[PDB]
Amino acid sequence: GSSGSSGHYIFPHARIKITRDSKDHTVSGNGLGIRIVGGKEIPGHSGEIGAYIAKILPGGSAEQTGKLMEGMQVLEWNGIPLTSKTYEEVQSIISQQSGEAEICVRLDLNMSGPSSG
Repeated sequence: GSSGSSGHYIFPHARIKITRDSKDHTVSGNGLGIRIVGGKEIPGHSGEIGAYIAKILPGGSAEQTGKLMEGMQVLEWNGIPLTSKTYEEVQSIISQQSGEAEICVRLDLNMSGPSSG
């Protein structure tokens, strides 16, 4: 419980959902091919931390959508905000959903981190 009548933001964001795929090519159990790192300063914000999509798997659930892109600032995930949190905390928030999930990222925004692997 938080929003009711219309839940839009003042800034341009892209609210896309991620559906879970039943079997494909794995034998462990992951929380969608979506990775986001928290406790990272935002480019522009007044010395504030947030969460951004570290990277995206090769043709995963996140990439499946097409919208979601690497180096994108995630405003909120599954409703739960990641801003003003920590990598771990965030992760936990993310790594905790058996099935489709909802992500709230910003449109006009690019972090671009030194992510090799």
